Amino acid sequence: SMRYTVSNLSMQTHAARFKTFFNWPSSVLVNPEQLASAGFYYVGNSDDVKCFCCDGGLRCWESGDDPWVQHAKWFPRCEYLIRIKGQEFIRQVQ
Amino acid sequence: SMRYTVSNLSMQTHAARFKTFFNWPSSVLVNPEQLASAGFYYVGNSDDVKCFCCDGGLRCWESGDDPWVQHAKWFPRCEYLIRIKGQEFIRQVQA
Ligand SMILES: [Zn+2]
Ligand SMILES: [Zn+2]
Repeated sequence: SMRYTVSNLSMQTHAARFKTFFNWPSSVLVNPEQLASAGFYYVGNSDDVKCFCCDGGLRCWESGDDPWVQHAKWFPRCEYLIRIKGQEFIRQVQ
Repeated sequence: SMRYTVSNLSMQTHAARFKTFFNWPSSVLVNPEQLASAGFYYVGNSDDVKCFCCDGGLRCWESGDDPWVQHAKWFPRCEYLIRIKGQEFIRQVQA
């Protein structure tokens, strides 16, 4: 067996993730560009997103929700979140 | 936002983990019995499994893979692994 850190290899790029928000509702008010930058792609319902790396799923996004802060709130061990924001950032949010 | 994906905390029992392997691919030649015993549950994607305790992810399972040995190979600090098999076993595998 091999260790893996990335659940969805097909969603590793920003463009691949951002494309999934083509049919995302304008009533949500969290920006799909920022969601995509934070590792998330749209998977169903009104606003379900998953992280391509940790495979964590978040929904019921509130206006003013910060995609990176939510990622660190719920999924602090995510290796993508660590690579971009660093463990200091995560420790701060936790 | 709210999490909706499954938590490692729901996978603490052998039975709950075993249950996840209902659709485990026939082509993957490692038995769900030994996987569940070793702390792993199936995440529904391909042959990806995760440990309920250390959250380690393993894929690409090969014929004859011993899940306990693989757990010790890749995640030697896992507290579940330590509790069941011991550090003597883990050290043995690591060298
Ligand atoms: Zn993540
Ligand atoms: Zn483990």
